[PDB]
Amino acid sequence: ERVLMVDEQGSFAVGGTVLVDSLGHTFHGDHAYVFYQKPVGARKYPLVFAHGVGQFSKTWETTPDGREGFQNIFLRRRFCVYLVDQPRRGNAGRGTESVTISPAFDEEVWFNRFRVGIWPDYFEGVQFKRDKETLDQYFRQMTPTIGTTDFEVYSDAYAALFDKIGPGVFITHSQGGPVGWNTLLKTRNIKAIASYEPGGAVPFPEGQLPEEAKFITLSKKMEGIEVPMSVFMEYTKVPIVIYYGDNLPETDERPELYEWTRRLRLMKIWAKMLNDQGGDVTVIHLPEVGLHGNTHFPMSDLNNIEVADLLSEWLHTKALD
Amino acid sequence: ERVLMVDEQGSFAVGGTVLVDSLGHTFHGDHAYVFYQKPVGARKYPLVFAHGVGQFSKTWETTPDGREGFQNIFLRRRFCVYLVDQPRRGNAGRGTESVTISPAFDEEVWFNRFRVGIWPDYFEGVQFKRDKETLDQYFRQMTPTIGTTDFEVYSDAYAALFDKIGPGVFITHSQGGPVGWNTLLKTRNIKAIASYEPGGAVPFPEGQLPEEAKFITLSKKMEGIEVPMSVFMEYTKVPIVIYYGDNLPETDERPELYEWTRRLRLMKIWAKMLNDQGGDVTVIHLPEVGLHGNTHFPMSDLNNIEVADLLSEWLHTKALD
Ligand SMILES: [Cl-]
Ligand SMILES: [Cl-]
Ligand SMILES: [Cl-]
Ligand SMILES: [Cl-]
Ligand SMILES: [Cl-]
Ligand SMILES: [Cl-]
Repeated sequence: ERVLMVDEQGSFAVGGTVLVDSLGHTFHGDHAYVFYQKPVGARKYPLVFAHGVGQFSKTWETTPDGREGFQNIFLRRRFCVYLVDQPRRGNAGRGTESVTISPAFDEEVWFNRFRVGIWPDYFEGVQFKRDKETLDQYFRQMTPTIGTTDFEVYSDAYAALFDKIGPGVFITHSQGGPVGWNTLLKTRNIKAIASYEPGGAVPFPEGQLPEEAKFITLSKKMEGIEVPMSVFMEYTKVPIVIYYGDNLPETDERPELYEWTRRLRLMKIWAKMLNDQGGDVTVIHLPEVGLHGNTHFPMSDLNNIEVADLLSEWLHTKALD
Repeated sequence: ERVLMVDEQGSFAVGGTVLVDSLGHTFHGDHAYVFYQKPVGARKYPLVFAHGVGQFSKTWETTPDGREGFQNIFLRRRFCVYLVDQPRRGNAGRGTESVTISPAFDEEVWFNRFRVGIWPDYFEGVQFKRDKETLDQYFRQMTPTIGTTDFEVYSDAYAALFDKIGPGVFITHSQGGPVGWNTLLKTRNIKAIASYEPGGAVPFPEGQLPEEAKFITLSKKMEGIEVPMSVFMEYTKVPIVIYYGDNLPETDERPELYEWTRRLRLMKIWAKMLNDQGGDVTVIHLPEVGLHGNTHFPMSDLNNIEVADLLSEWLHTKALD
């Protein structure tokens, strides 16, 4: 019986490039696609949401079991909400590269990687509905990259978006993490960043890469990267919060899950190093603040309203609401 | 200053299949993606919108020049609106086939095909904004098919959607036309079909294919198809309206545009044949009812509100509002 009072809504492509062939003909690609809604009585700073690998805006929309996601929850709380499909993903599938896409039979691997459970079993107490239809939805919210992964291309489009809409808050997920870290260096208009379970390319000062950053992922990439000191200092300039969920394993028997344990450890080190240089980085491991059973997608888990309340609280204390 | 009062909104995947490999592992693909909004005080029958080739739900969203589209207009008029990305398109990019995608330098050809003008010139009086940013948006609302064109796969997902949401009205565009014609044969829940500039696979009774249907398109497909008489009779059972815009050329010097002239002619023949068998098919050529300058996308043209009023009127006379 509640009602979302939408003052404005719409969609647009943002950013991208233009290829030009030998005849002067154009190809417009590599933009992001954005759908936005502005509530009546909107707060000063919009929220911009960025998904991770294999996913799209649906990350933040209806949950796989049919409940409201952050798109609806934050609109109801009077934030302008911008949902994005990054370059080469979903509705932004018009990339600039030639590419071959083939189905991969790794759905059961993703179940584990997302810490829903160890397939075929769900984790005890997991904040995820256990029926077949929910899982059907969960696998069908994946969509392929129509090209190669390129954080420069991705972050360029998000910078173009922040430049367009003005100062806002960037809410990211997983590989959205390093998209976020890159985008910060490209726009004045990011006021703050909240990231859910970031992974990849954590920036440390050259010569100060912590031992805990030197592990190489399953994706064959080193987790931490070295950046010049003046670039590292840019991450001290806005408030940052990072959230990790539950069922982080204690041993490395299954790297698909243990990588998340390593990431929690690493982000705490990263936060400490930035805070020692005057930053404002908070890392929250959800069970330690009373929320148990979260997966890699806390924004769509069964307790996602409680997850949203934590975010609203932080936004409030940073005067971003 | 107007406000859309949204009682419910959300998104889901619908339809699709499941591949199963030799090890019993799954691949869920070929679903459509749907975003829906239900207004306060919604009318009895939802509107379901289906795009054509190379496009996605954006067909019906914000126009390329930044004005409201049918998504907003019909929600404001108190219809539940379901916007769809059909299987293998956009957010529904998780298809079941291996495919190679490469950029094609045919943007200037599409400009002509859509009857905005003869590139580089706009048609005199065309209902399309003539600035660069508008055209940028127009090209970036294209997205590739992640697989092959298959009307069975497409129409199966739309049938699954109509089965899910109950009796509704199907609003289609271009190749959405034959998707519509196919979907009708697969669900009880289509109350009516409105189609903007349909093209392809127009069904006629076996042995009664009109001469005007026998032309082979640039896509190397015959425009009319032969179906059994009992199947042809299915198109008599719901009201159907078909709209064509302006700048239909009189001669065949440019097949990219003349195909639309042939289609207008053909749909009038099709309507006559169905109406003679008890159907209710109306074909409207927009200039002949006082709307001039429409392109192949009348729903997003400068006079799209007037285009919407025509549709609201028809819906009203068929008791579908
Ligand atoms: Cl991942
Ligand atoms: Cl359950
Ligand atoms: Cl594993
Ligand atoms: Cl076409
Ligand atoms: Cl103009
Ligand atoms: Cl031409």
